[PDB]
Amino acid sequence: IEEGKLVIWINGDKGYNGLAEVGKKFEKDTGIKVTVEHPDKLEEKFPQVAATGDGPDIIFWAHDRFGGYAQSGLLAEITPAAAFQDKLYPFTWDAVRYNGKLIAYPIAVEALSLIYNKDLLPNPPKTWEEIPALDKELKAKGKSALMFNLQEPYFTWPLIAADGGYAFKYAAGKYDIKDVGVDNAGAKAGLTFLVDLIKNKHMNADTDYSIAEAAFNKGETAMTINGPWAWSNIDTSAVNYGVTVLPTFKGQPSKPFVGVLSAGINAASPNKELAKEFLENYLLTDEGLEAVNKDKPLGAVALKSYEEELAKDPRIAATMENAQKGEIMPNIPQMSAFWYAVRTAVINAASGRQTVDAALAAAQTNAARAAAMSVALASEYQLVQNAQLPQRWSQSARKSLAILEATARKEATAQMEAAGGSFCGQFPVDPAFKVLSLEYSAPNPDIARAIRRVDSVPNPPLPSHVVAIQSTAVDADLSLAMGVSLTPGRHTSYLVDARALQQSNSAAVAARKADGDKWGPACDEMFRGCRCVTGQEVVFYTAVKEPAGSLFKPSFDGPAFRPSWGELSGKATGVVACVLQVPIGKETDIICAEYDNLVSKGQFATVDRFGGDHTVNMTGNALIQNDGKAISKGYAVAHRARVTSNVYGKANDVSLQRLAETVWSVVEKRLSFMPAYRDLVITEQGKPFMLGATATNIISLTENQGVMLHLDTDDGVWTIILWFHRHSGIIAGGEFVLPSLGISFQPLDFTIVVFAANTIVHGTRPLQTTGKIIRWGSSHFLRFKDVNALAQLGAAYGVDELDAKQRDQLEEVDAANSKDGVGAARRVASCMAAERKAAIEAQKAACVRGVVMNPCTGRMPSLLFWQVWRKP
DNA sequence: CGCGCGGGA
DNA sequence: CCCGCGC
Ligand SMILES: [Fe+2]
Repeated sequence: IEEGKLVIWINGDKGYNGLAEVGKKFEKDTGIKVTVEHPDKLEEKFPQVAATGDGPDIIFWAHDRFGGYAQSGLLAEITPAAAFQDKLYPFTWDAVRYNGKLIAYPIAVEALSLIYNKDLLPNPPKTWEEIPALDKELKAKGKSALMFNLQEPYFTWPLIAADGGYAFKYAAGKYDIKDVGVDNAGAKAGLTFLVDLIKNKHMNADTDYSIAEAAFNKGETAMTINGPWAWSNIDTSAVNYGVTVLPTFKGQPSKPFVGVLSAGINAASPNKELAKEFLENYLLTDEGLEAVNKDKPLGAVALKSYEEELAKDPRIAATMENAQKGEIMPNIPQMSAFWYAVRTAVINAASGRQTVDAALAAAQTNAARAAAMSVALASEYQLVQNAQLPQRWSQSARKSLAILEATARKEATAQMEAAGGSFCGQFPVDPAFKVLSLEYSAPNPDIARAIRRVDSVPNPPLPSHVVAIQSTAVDADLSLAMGVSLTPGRHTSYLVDARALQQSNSAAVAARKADGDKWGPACDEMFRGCRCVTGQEVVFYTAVKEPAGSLFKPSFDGPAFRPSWGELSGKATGVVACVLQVPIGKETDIICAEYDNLVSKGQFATVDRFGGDHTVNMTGNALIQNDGKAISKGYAVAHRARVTSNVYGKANDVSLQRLAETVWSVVEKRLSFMPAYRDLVITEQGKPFMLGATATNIISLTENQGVMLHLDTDDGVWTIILWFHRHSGIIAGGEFVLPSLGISFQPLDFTIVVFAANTIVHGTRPLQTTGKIIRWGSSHFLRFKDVNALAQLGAAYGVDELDAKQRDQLEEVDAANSKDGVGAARRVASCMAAERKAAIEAQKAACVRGVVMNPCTGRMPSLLFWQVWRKP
C-alpha cells in the first residue's frame, strides 16, 4: 500500500463505479487518488494478503467476517467522534464492535423480508399460524401460499429463532461459544411448525433457492422469503409484489439474521487518517451514498439521513423493520460450526431422518463441540508457528564447527589447486561467468553428464539486499541454529533482508503480469540482473528485523542466541532456499529408475497448469474429487492399477514411496530441519496419505518445460525440485530463477533446490535444445487439500477400507457403462460424488485434518523454525 | 490427442 | 476455474 494514496476493495456485485465517483470527488478536493478494485474471491483474498501487511487501505464486506479479521489484527481501530456516530443508527455500530473496539464503518443493512403477490394475496398474513388455512384456499385455486429456500438455515432461521432460538449467547461485549441456543423450547417450537408445514403438504422439503424464486416470479406461489438482492429479478417479471414484515410466530416477530456491509481500515495502512476522512466526510453522506446507490442499489442504509430518503420505498422500510426485529449475525469464525450443525438438523427434521427434538439436540452438542475444537486448533497453530528446532547451537559448538569448516575450506582450496579449477561432477565451475547454455554427454546408460559451458556472460553481481557470508563463525551460527549442514568447505551461505525480499517478490510478479503471464521482456530484464550459482551448493537465510506488517511471522518472544555477528542482533533468521548438488551414485540411480518405471507403466496423469503455460505430469497420493468415483489415494490410473494388475496390487505404491523417501533422504542429510517440519505439520490422520515418512504427497514431472514466475500458495512450507538429464546435446536457457533472491542456475548432473515455494517467487525460463537432450524436472511437494480430504475420508470409512470401496466403485461404474451406456455410468459416479462429499463435509465439520493450517489464511505457515538473535 | 463432462464452491 | 478423466 503506497503512502499518499487510497486503494479500496469491494465486491463485484456492488456499486463500485459509484464508489469510484466518490473517490473522484475526493481526489478533486484533496489531490489524493482513490483506486477502487473488485478482486475475485474477495472474502478469502483480503485475510491472505493483509496477513502479509499488504492489500487495500479499505475493505468492504459483510460485518460478520470482520471479527475474524480483528482476531488476526488485520484491522485498524476506528475512532469516530460522538457527533459522527450519532448520524448512523446505534445498532449498526454494535455490528462493528470487537472486544469493545469499533473496527469498521457501517454502510448498508440487509435482512430477509416477506415478499407477496398483490394479485393472489392483497393482504398478506401477519402470523405464521395463518399460513396453513391460507394455503388451503390457494391450493383450491391451483396455487400455493408460500415457497422459500428450505435448504439453507439462513432462510429458515427467522422462524426457528422467533420464540427463542439463538446462535451464541452475547454478554459483556462478547459471544460465549459454549452457549448455543439451538436446543431450547423456542427453537423446537419454530422448527416443529416448519416441519408440520411440510407434514401437511403446505411446503415441499426439497424446495431450494432456484425453485422458490422461479415459482414466485412465475405467479405460482403467493409468498416467498428473500432479501433485497432478489428484487431486480422480480422487477423483470409480470408479478405485482410487495415486501413487508415477516409473519409473527406465537406473537413474536421472526428474527432474521442482519448483515451490515461495512468498511474496515487495514492495520498495515499508512493512510488511516486519509481513510477516516474519506469515509466520514465523502462516502457516509447523502451525496456519497446516493452516488453508490445509483450504480447498484444499497438496500437499507446505516446513515439515518439517507435511510429516511430511501425508506420512502416501502421495500426498504420493510427491510429495516425486519432488520431491527432480527439478530445481528455474530462476527466470529465459529459461526461455521453453527451453520453446518443447523443445516444438518433442518435437513434431517424436514426429511424425517430425525425428529425435531433429536435433530436440535444433536445440532446443539455438535455446534458447541466444533466451536470448542476450532478455538483449540487456533491456539495449537500458534505453537507450530513458534516452534523451535532441537537445540544444537551453543558458543562452544559454534566455535568447534567454525574450526572444522575452516579446515574443510583449506582442503577444498588445495584440491582446487591440484585439479586446475572447481568442478561440479565433470562440469567446470567458474563464478566469474553466467552459464547461458551448456552441453551434456551421454557416454553410457546412466544419466547424461554436464560437461561444458557453451554460451556465457560475465556473472552479474549479487543484488544489494543479498550478502554472501564470509565468516566461518557466522556460517556455524546459522548452520547449528537452522538445521543446515552443507558440504564442509564447499558451500556459500547468504543473508537476505526480509523487507527487500518482499519488495522483490512483488516486483517479480509485477513483471510477469506486465509480460502477459509469460517470460517476456520484463521477466528477461530481471533475469539479466540475476547472479548465476550454477554448480554451487548454497543456502539463503532471510533476516527479519524486530518490529520496534510482514510476510514472515517470527516470534520475537522466543529464545534468543548470541550471534558472533553483531548485525544479526535484533533479528530472526529462517531458511528460504537451499541448492544441493547430489553426487551421482546409488541414490541418483534409485530416483531416476523410479521415474522411468512410473513413466513406462503409464502412472503419470498429464495435466496443464496456469492455463497453457506448460504441460505437467502428476503422480502421488492425490484425491481428484472432480472424478466422482474417486474415493482413495492416487490419480485414476493408480486406482485402476491396484485392481487390474495380475502380479502385485501395491507395486506402484511401493515405487512412489521409494521415490519420495529416497529424495527425502538425500535432502535430509543436508537439511535436518526437514524431518522436524514433517513431524510438526502432518497430523496422525494425514500420515497414511503422505508418500512414506516424508512431507511429500504429490510429485510432478516435466520434459524440457519452462514455467512462468509464480508462487505455489496451496502447497507446504518447503518444496523440493530436482532435475536430471537423458541423451546428449546442448540446452540454452531453461534456468531456474529465484528473482527475489537475485539468483539463477542451470541444473547439472543432479541439482536439487529446497525452498519456500509459497513465499519465494520462482520459475523456469523457456529452453531451446540441440540434439536429443531431455531435461526432466520434478517437484516433490505437499498439496494439503488432498491430504485433508483423504484424512477426512479415512476418518469416515477407515483408512484400509478405501481400497475396497475404490474397487467396488470402479466395478459398479464399469457395470453400468457395460449395461446401460456412458450416460448411466456418469450418473452412478455423480451419486458416488455426493455420497463422498457428504462424508467429507461431516468429517471436516468435526475438524478432522491431515495437516496443520493457518486458521486465518487457510494456508500453511510462510516459514518455520525462526531463530531470534540478540547481542547485548 | 481433442474436447466432451465433471466436482467443488 | 482448474498441477482431471474418459469417450
Ligand atoms: Fe512452483
